[PDB]
Parts: sequence; structure tokens; C-alpha cells
Amino acid sequence: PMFIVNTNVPRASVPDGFLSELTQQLAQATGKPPQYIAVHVVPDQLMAFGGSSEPCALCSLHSIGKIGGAQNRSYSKLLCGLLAERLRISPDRVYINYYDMNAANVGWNNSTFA
Amino acid sequence: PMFIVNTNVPRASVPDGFLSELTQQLAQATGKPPQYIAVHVVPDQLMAFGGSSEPCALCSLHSIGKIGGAQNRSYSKLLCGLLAERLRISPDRVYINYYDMNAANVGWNNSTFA
Amino acid sequence: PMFIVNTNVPRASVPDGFLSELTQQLAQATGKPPQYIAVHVVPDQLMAFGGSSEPCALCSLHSIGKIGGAQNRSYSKLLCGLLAERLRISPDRVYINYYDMNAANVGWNNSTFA
Repeated sequence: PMFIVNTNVPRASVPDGFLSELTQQLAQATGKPPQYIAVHVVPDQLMAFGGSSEPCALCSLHSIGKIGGAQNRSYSKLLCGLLAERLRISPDRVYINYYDMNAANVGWNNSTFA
Repeated sequence: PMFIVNTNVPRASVPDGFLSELTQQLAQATGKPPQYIAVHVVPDQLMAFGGSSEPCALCSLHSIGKIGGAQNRSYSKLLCGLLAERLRISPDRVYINYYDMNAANVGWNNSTFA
Repeated sequence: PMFIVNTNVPRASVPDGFLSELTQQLAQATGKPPQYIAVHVVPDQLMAFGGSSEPCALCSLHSIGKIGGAQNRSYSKLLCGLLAERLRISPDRVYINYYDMNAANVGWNNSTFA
């Protein structure tokens, strides 16, 4: 998994340990080793959700498989959970776009995963 | 709709009002309640288009359906129009990537839209 | 092609001419005129790869065609190569998501490419 969070929450509100926590929890959730997982948090963004500038997040999760109805519902519960607990963002002010990438369409280490 | 604009125009050149305007215009254009609409503007970016650092924008619009030939042509007119009028970006220096998301592949409120 | 790189490398470490070099090299790789090529570099990011905050990058390449097994392998070698040489990022700490966009789903100059 690679997970990207873009939020209007300020940098000083992202707690120490957050990228490590995301990494571990995504490892646990996907049954994938943590060495594969990438995470990225972009705070201080100029964003709105429903025309409001209260805390919100626009996120992406990309995986090579392990994407599907049930799996995505569990990922959304985990990730909204974390964003609510650590960043004080309401789950109904979060979108997470999920992408099932073909191995041939993911570059890594001078080649692809195909 | 959720609309993201990345641009090398400076923060101070983004009008107060712009996120609200995008939200309202997007609501009009899609017929979606504005409560569902998210917008995000990212100024000051290190970017080039055609090798030039003249104002430009890289954007995305994600929707659950309501994406297709005619619809995307109308969105591109609307959104290039706004970026030209408000951020003084030439329409020929804008890209908009459109994504028709499956409901099961959009997380929100601890679950998905499926 | 449009290429976006997000990295925890600091802005001061991005050398002069980097966006110009990406443009020119992407033109060469895809055969496409540099005039349509967009590039975007986002340094100083809060990111981790494999649970580690060593230099890393998460990137995307969108093209209307010119995406496929061998092409993307070639692009990955090219781009990981530039990121290593210029930003001192190890190739094994780079992910590049490739997107073959339908021409109907790419907005430019008030319309789409369909």
C-alpha cells in the first residue's frame, strides 16, 4: 500500500509518530511487510469540504491488488479512525480514493513490478 | 466532484472566495449537493509546462460517474474559465485529469459509497 | 507526459535546471514535443518509505497512450536515474504510478483531447 493524506490541519497538529503509526497499521491491515509501505502527509492545505474549511482530508491508497468492496470498507474504517484520533478530522469530512494498480504500471528500483 | 488544482501562481494571487466559488460552480455544473463537493488549491508550486515556468496548472476532478466525453468537455470549459479569470492561467497551460471512480473505491465516513 | 515527484528531499537540494532536464528527457523517451510536457516537483515533504525517513519519492506519470510493460520499465529506469543522480534518492525508495489516460478524460485548452 501507499497512502497519501492532504489536509488543512496544521503541521504542528500532526503528532510525532504519525507516519510510523500509519505504516504499521497499513502493514497489519494488508498483511504486507512494512518495507513495501509508503506514507505521505501534507498538512496546511488550502481546502474545503462541503464549502466549509473545518478540518478535512483528501487521501489516496494505491495497492497492487488487495482492493475491493470489503477490503476498502475496512481500510476506510482504519484510516478514518486514525485521522479522527490523531488529527481530529471528522470521518464524514474525509475522502479516500482507492486505486488497484496493475503491477506493470508501478515503477520501483529502475523497473516495474511486472 | 472533488477538484484539485496544483499551480505555480503565488498564494497571494488566489482570491479570497475562490474555494467557495469552485464549490458553487461545481454544484451548478454537476447538480450535486455542495455538501459532497471538495476543493483543494495548491499554490507556489515548482512546475513547468512546455519547459516554461509561465503560470500553469495540473488538476484532477474525481467523481462517482458523471464522467464522459461531453461532460468532461463542459467541465474543462468551466474550470479553465475559472483558472483564467481568477488565477490568470492560460487555458493552454492547464491539464485536468478526469477520474470516474467506482463507488466501492471511494472511502468516506468509515466506509465506502458502495 | 506529465510527471509529478513528491519527495522529502529539501528544496535547496533540487538543482537548477532539474525541471528543464525532466522535460527534455521525457520528450526524448516518449517522442512527444516538449511543448506539451508538464513537470512538477514537490520537495520538503513529510513522507516515509518502508517505515524510514531516508530520501524517498512518490511519483506519477500520466500519458495518453505510450504506457505499457516495456515502456514503463524504460521510463522507470530513466526517471529513477534522474532522481538518483540529481536528488540522491535511491531507486529502491521510489514508487512511480503510471496512468494511461483516455483522451476523453484529459482536459486542456477549454476542451478535451477526444
